[PDB]
Amino acid sequence: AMAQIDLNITCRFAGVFHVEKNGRYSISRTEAADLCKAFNSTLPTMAQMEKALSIGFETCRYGFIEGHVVIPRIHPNSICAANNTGVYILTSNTSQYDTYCFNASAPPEEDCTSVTDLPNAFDGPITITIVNRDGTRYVQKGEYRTNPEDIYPS
Repeated sequence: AMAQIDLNITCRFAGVFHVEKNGRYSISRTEAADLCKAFNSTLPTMAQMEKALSIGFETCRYGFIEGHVVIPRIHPNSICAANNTGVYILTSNTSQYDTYCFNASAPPEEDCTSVTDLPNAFDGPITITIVNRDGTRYVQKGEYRTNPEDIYPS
């Protein structure tokens, strides 16, 4: 396994945020749940994603929620789910995407407070870098993956 992981995280909108690993689609469904857990968060429900959308949350990236892979869209864009709007649900045959997460402690509105760590990561050997939208970035040593197939695929 690679000894470093980079995580780019968005601001939180009604608790919901987007996390992308390593600048490309690289998170499996099991990894997604674990990553959210390491942020003391959970995979958003569809209803939570609808609430975030209603206050301005959108991305141009597919990512896991509870039971689906989705992309939240407010403004139509020809290269983000083909000008569709809403919480767009994808069915394909591939496995890896980004993830969304929901934090119950976040405020109702948009919160761009710097995320300085993965508070619920555990001991391990990986240098994990968090990169916030404002460019503030932080490193820690640990692990968040609990599924050996995500770390050491057979």
